Amino acid sequence: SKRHIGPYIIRETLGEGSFGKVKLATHYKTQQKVALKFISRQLLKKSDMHMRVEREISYLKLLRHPHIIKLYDVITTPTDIVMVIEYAGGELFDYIVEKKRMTEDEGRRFFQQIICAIEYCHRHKIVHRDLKPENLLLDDNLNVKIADFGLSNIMTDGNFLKTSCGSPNYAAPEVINGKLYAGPEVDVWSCGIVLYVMLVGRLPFDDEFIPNLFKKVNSCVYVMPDFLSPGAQSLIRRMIVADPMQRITIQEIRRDPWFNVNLPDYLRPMEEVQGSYADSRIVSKLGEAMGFSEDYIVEALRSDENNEVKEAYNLLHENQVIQEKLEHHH
Repeated sequence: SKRHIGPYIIRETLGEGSFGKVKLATHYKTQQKVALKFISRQLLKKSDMHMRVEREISYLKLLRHPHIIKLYDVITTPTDIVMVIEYAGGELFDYIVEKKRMTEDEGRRFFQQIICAIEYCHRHKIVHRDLKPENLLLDDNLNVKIADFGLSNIMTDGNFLKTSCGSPNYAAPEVINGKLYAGPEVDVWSCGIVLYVMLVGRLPFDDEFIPNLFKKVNSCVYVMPDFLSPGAQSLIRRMIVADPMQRITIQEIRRDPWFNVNLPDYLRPMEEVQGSYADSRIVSKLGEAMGFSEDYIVEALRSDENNEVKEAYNLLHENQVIQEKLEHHH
């Protein structure tokens, strides 16, 4: 290229994603690192599908949660559409095994970040729900950043060929007898697994004597290390339940006493009003990113109910309130 793209001057290519290179760049005046994901317009056309992408991304344009990697912008060049993705150099599991076994105040800190992240999805019907070690990133403040941008282990390892369960590059489509892989209760199962791993250091379902030997997944998990508190066991026991239907939901996880201990304010539950979709501060913004038009937006927001717009309003509003609780606070 020209070495530049928008405010971002290229700096190094970190790995290769199917549709193009993933490059590291820094805002030209600010120095802010950022990850530039390249999508070839050529290759887009070739696959008889560009519409689902073009929109899947203008959609992401408006998710701004503290524990989900942000899409700051989409920049189209004559040859590529490049997604400007938030930068994060660490991987949660790497930290797990270095710390080996964490304290409860630590496991819980991380766990709250993850549970709140996927609740924000479930609530805005997003599918940013792939939760494998590669998707669980960490920034310099040890904050979890869930990443589902088909980035493999590029930002952590440089390894763009890492793949795991649930992906076509990993295994055949039929292996996953699940179109229900989009069930909210799958995210609770995975989250239960991560919690155990963070708190215990090893994985569950292990033969009790032989080290790292997978045994079986019983209907539920009875015995766990005694160093795990009763609050921690009870919660895990309620997440790693075989039958999806007997599994706890994130609504309940969020009312749980254990889970709530030390919950940072910007993460507290919000049982929102709603009303007045009459804020021009966000009305103007609903344009810039979602695209669309003012009056169209202004119109949509008089209706006597839920378009895709009387909720992208509420999404931008939720993002605002939790950005205020983050900074106008200690």
